[PDB]
Amino acid sequence: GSHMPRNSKNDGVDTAIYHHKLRDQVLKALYDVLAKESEHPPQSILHTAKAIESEMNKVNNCDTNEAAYKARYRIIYSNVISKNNPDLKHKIANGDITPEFLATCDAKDLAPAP
Repeated sequence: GSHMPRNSKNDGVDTAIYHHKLRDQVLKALYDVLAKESEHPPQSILHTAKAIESEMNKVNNCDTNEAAYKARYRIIYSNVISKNNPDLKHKIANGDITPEFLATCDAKDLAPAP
């Protein structure tokens, strides 16, 4: 009996950019989570959420698996701030290895396309 308002009043983050469809939610969870955390040791929230929201959003966001997009991003968000997305869906396809090598070692034989 004393908490009727919301809670996102502490962060008070401005968000007017890619917010077009749901990128707002992305730049929001990325900013509000890494921001409120610490303002002295930020890894570069601005430069972080700006360079990440471009991958997990390639084409899986809404017209794909809104179910997975959310889980993947939201849940794995931890690994997102670290490296990237292990292809939440292709994982089973080739998660047994580290695709850190074949990343280009093989496609380098023929990267272009005559």
